[PDB]
Amino acid sequence: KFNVRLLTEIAFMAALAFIISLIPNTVYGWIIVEIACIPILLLSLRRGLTAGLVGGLIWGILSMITGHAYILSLSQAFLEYLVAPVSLGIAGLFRQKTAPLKLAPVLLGTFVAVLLKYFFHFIAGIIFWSQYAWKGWGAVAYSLAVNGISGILTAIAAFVILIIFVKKFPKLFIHSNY
Ligand SMILES: CCCCCCCCCO[C@@H]1O[C@H](CO)[C@@H](O)[C@H](O)[C@H]1O
Ligand SMILES: CCCCCCCCCO[C@@H]1O[C@H](CO)[C@@H](O)[C@H](O)[C@H]1O
Ligand SMILES: CCCCCCCCCO[C@@H]1O[C@H](CO)[C@@H](O)[C@H](O)[C@H]1O
Ligand SMILES: Cc1ncc(Cc2csc(C=O)c2C)c(N)n1
Repeated sequence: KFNVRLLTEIAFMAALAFIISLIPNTVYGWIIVEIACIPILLLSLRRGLTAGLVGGLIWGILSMITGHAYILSLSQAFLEYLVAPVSLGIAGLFRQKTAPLKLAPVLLGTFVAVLLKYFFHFIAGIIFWSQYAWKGWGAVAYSLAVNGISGILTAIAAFVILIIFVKKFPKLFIHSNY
């Protein structure tokens, strides 16, 4: 019914995030453009918070069980491959249920959710990845740069794609019965 439709959409966007995560996205070392965020963001914005959290969760789990996650420790895996991708669901708080679709909430929702995801990577960068800190850099400054810049680039890409979607396919962002 409504729920079968909702569950299928969650599953498809999680599998799509995963499939897109296979596209090489490295800019320089762990500075990356995470375009794989976008189907979770779209899902969160169309179907709301809970749907998005769960899509994030399923994507994280696929990353791990398929071997495509970089795992250093249990707690680090939990932080970066469960919490971080789930955290994209916060975009669901900016869902629009009624037309016309406004651009500003799409962009606010995306910004806040990518920010929150890369805030957890930033925290992880400090805790788990400091042995890789560039010559002359403190851990915090190194994680801030790497994850600050990845966050920004990820949001740029998420904005380019979702802006195109808002202008050419606005109904993607408004769930409709019927
Ligand atoms: C499924 C819900 C949450 C549980 C997540 C389970 C995924 C655990 C996967 O572990 C990792 O798998 C890699 C190869 O599979 C190994 O190379 C790696 O050493 C190991 O750490
Ligand atoms: C609720 C589950 C959260 C995700 C599950 C994570 C399981 C992956 C655990 O990987 C292993 O953890 C050890 C540290 O404890 C590392 O020494 C080891 O290298 C690593 O391979
Ligand atoms: C030192 C040679 C390596 C490159 C030199 C320029 C980049 C060095 C990073 O500077 C950063 O500036 C902050 C205060 O200035 C510190 O809090 C931070 O820990 C530090 O890492
Ligand atoms: C310095 C630093 N290097 C690597 C990672 C790990 C990482 C960055 S983005 C991302 C998306 O999955 C992961 C696993 C980190 N947090 N900080």
